[PDB]
Amino acid sequence: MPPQLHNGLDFSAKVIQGSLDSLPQEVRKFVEGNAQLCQPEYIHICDGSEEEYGRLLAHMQEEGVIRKLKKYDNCWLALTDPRDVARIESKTVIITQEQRDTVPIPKSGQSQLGRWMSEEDFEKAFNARFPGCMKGRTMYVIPFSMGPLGSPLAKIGIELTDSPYVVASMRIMTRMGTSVLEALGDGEFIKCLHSVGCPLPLKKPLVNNWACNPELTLIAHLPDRREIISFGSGYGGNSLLGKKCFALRIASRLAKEEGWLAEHMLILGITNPEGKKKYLAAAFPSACGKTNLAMMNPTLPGWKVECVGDDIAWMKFDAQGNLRAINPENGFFGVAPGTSVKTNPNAIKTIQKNTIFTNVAETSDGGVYWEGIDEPLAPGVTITSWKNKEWRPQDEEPCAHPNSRFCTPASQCPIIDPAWESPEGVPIEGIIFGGRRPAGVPLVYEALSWQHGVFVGAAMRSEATAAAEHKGKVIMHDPFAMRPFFGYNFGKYLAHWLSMAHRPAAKLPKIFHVNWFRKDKNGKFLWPGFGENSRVLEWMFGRIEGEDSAKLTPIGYVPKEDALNLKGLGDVNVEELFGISKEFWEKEVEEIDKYLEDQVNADLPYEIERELRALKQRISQM
Ligand SMILES: [Mn+2]
Ligand code: NA
Repeated sequence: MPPQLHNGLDFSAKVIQGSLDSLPQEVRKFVEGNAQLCQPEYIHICDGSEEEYGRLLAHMQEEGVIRKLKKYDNCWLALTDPRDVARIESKTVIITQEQRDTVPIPKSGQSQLGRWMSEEDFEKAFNARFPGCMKGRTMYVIPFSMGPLGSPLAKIGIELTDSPYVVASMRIMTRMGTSVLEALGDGEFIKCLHSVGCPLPLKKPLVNNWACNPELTLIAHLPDRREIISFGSGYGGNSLLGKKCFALRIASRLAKEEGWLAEHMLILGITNPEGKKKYLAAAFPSACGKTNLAMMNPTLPGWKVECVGDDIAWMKFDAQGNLRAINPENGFFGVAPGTSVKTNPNAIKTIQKNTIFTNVAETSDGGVYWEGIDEPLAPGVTITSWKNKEWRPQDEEPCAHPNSRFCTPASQCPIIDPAWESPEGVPIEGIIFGGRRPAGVPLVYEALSWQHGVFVGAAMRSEATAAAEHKGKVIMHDPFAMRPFFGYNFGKYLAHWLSMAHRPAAKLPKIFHVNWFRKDKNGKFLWPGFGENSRVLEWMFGRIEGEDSAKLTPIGYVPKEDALNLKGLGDVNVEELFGISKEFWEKEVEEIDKYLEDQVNADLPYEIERELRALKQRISQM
């Protein structure tokens, strides 16, 4: 197709699967233009077949890139370079003409709400990375669909990558292959480009057979151009470009433009003993219990929880005013450590087959191991750590990396919701905010209004986790659990959320805030959690139904005395678990005030400032 005076623009002869001729016009140009830049040795157009999948895994195996886990059905283990183990927020940038479209201008001068880079600066960064980056490697072309095919809310992308690990994982986490290209036709697609940044011959040493370029790692988003461009990292959040990059950052901006929402929320369906089912969404920060909640095993008899998704929601008010949500993903990319029969039995049943593990320990009989797995091993069974060394319980360091993962098909979840792929989405009746707060924040409260509910989201704070580069357990702001993921100005995001109240016939969800992670004076968890969280969901259910089970406090509604079912617990310290201290909350509100003044400033909606003033006043009166 392409004109040329010589022979170095048409890449037809380097195609090892599929055809550039069979590709839609704009797809061909996208692939070929980037082939000209990156200079791959081969181009593989992914078809999404099981044959393609097994053969690629086998190839990675023979190359030492992955290992087969012999104990399980079609399960695999990758060990990364220790420099490439999580998201890096400081190297995650969005490109816009004006900085203020991307982040509010902070009064202090350092934004905690995203990272902006000028188009001039990015072009320099791009030219210093991508030319020739795929030399000696295969460029895989991944046609992928976010959302279930046929969904009005579904969006398709093309990811170019030089990483087989990215291909395999994208097969799990998205709908990918030939049928997606057929669905696309001559339509629009998000342009996604990824490279590990290690052209052959290697100029730097390879660590644990894991190609990466930590020094040059850059995860860039160009909303105007509809492009995502990621360099130097193979880790999930950095490399699986449909997930955080498209489904959150790109899509949140599109959402604001088009009147819907793209959120860091799980979706679950809960059924009560009276035969009633409601769908709930929940925004918790990374590694703060979303996956546990999404596929929870309720301890309360007659209650059932079913899973729609554990990470991302795309939501839109329909003509009927119902807030309808879909899961854009096709799998779960869940945190491994802490996963056990005790904490998450439904996950355990999911990850036994067709699952890729990254940075977990391996047992000598070909099984997986991590901190908190709560399964003893037979005598004689030994452990190889994520660092490919022999590991024993007394080794000081963990057998698995704290941010190690499973990447597993959603269809395999034993309690996957019957409607998890329904084109119309599911109706959300309650939205839950929450994070890790060791002190001051009660087990559960309910917002006083939509506007107060938006403030509660905006005010969210949670302990730092291992999901990114932030060390320790320092309590950080994480509004709407979206801090690492805003595709545009957080102030405008708040305004967008607030605008939902004025939408025709809108049936606004009840908004709650939970704290599973409150500790007492000597650092013990006040709440058993996991399956016991069904007791809090029960109370939320009744509140949505309009049950008179609430008591007014300065921070919102809490359960009345004896309103929460605590049967089979009994020892629970309800005094301090539900306690609200004037002193803590005076401190809390002043901290929120200063944060919003600094970080949001001229872009802070009046309604949010008003809620802040109201809360300060309610506290001053207690
Ligand atoms: Mn997440
Ligand atoms: Na490896």
